[PDB]
Amino acid sequence: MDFDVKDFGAKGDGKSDDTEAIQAAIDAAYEAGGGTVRLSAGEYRVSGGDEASDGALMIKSNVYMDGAGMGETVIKLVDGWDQKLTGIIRSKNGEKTHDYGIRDLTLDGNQDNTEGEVDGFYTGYIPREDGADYNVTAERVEIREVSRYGFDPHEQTINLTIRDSVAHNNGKDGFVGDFQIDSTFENNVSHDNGRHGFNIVTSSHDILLRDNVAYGNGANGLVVQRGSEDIAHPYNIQIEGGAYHDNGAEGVLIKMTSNASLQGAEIYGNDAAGVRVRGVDGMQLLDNDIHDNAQGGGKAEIVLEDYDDRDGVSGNYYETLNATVQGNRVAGAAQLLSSEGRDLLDGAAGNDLLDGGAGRDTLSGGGGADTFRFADRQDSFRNYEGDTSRVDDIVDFTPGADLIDLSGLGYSGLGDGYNGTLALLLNEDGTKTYLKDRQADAQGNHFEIALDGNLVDSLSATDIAFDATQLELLGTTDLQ
Ligand SMILES: O=C(O)[C@H]1O[C@@H](O[C@H]2[C@H](O)[C@H](O)[C@H](O[C@H]3[C@H](O)[C@H](O)[C@H](O[C@H]4[C@H](O)[C@H](O)[C@H](O[C@H]5[C@H](O)[C@H](O)[C@H](O)O[C@@H]5C(=O)O)O[C@@H]4C(=O)O)O[C@@H]3C(=O)O)O[C@@H]2C(=O)O)[C@@H](O)[C@@H](O)[C@@H]1O
Ligand SMILES: [Ca+2]
Ligand SMILES: [Ca+2]
Ligand SMILES: [Ca+2]
Ligand SMILES: [Ca+2]
Ligand SMILES: [Ca+2]
Ligand SMILES: [Ca+2]
Repeated sequence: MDFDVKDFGAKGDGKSDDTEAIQAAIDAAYEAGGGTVRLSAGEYRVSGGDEASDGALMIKSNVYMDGAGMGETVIKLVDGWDQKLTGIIRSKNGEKTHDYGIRDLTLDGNQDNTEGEVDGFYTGYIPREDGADYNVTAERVEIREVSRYGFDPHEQTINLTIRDSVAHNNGKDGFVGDFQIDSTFENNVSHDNGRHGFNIVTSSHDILLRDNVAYGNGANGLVVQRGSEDIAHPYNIQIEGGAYHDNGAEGVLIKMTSNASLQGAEIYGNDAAGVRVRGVDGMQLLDNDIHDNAQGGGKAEIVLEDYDDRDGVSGNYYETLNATVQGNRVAGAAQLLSSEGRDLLDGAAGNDLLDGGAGRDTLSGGGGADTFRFADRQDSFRNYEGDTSRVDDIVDFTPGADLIDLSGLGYSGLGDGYNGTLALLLNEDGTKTYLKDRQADAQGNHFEIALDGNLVDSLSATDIAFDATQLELLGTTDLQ
């Protein structure tokens, strides 16, 4: 049943400290085995406790707080508070709080008239220990003017849902998902925050980020990252729809993550690249609308690169691996670099740079003048048995516009395929054109590239850069 706050002494007048009265309703709801704590319209002032871990209000299992709506019910920290406050509404440290939530209310951190790191909504059990909160809901909720973190569900929370909510004008990050498991952020807006719109961090996995919007933030619109410590990377991160635009850094940044997906998003107006991918094992970048990024300088709308943490906390080198980039509309250059394993990399209207590294890769440039780089003779080859797998294929090579970059391979030019030349051949059925080194190396391998289509007559020497000098003259991108 319902427990109205005013029936416990809450005023909601903007002056009286209602922390005890509102906490009384929570305790009554928790003691009743569960219930809804209801707040009619008004601004309810609230103060913290002795320590930061006390937060301000402590929500408990099976207790739900329902206000009169965003802007109508406002829970605001008192003027003059000067202590770190981890969660204006929070669950208890060391307790597995479950089946609780908050709806239709505004949390105001009052950073203008307070000092100290303030977080709005804090969940979780115990940092670096096993155990979790679970079944946590936030619906139609505004968190604003907190000095550090607006929505800050923390380690660990399972089945957190935040939908139709807003975080804005917060000191650091509007949304932080810190070791969230099996959780959903849907149809949220995070804007004009000090650093990040959304920040998924600290081993979070199986996260859906659907139709979220982030703009005007001082840093990334959305960042998915390991964080500063040598712990398990996040994985299984599905970013669907929404829009990440006009942010002070990349629109979407993903680093040291496994099996990430970014699909159907509108990404524009950011100061850095629209999408940046740094050492990600399994990356899908499909059907996005990416334009007018790198407003603060920069040469690329999309950046795929490694993450070298050898001098960092983990001491490891993290390659970007198992990448699929298809169907994107990109009004600018895409830098699509991957490594060992099969990669499918499609460029777009821009002058793109493509390199699948080791393994059998399928590359396509799309519109514009694109450079297909082959950095190592073992990145595309046919073996002693003639096994045509491990040979790359370029779908749409356009003679006179695109470029094959062999500048590091040490071949002199086109020829009969021996003595450092490459032979230009056509397969029997007329469907594929091969660049082949007929000279086997010590392991029986032949460097070889397949070009879909018949290009033995249209492809000329100026379409291939065989050394650094030729790459300087013929390079179609400024990304090298
Ligand atoms: O990696 C990056 O790139 C980012 O790193 C960011 O630094 C993060 C850290 O990595 C963590 O995420 C950190 O999480 C904090 C969290 O913000 C809270 O401060 C929390 O505080 C709890 C204490 O750790 C402690 O467990 C405490 O237990 C109490 C208990 O409640 C009770 O009172 C009992 O009687 O006594 C114990 C006690 O030991 O005192 O409860 C606290 C609580 O609030 O629940 O601790 C975690 C933590 O990991 O320590 O937050 C920082 C951060 O600043 O965000 C950051 O640098 C960012 O810029 C980077 O991007
Ligand atoms: Ca808890
Ligand atoms: Ca202040
Ligand atoms: Ca590859
Ligand atoms: Ca292109
Ligand atoms: Ca092209
Ligand atoms: Ca390859």
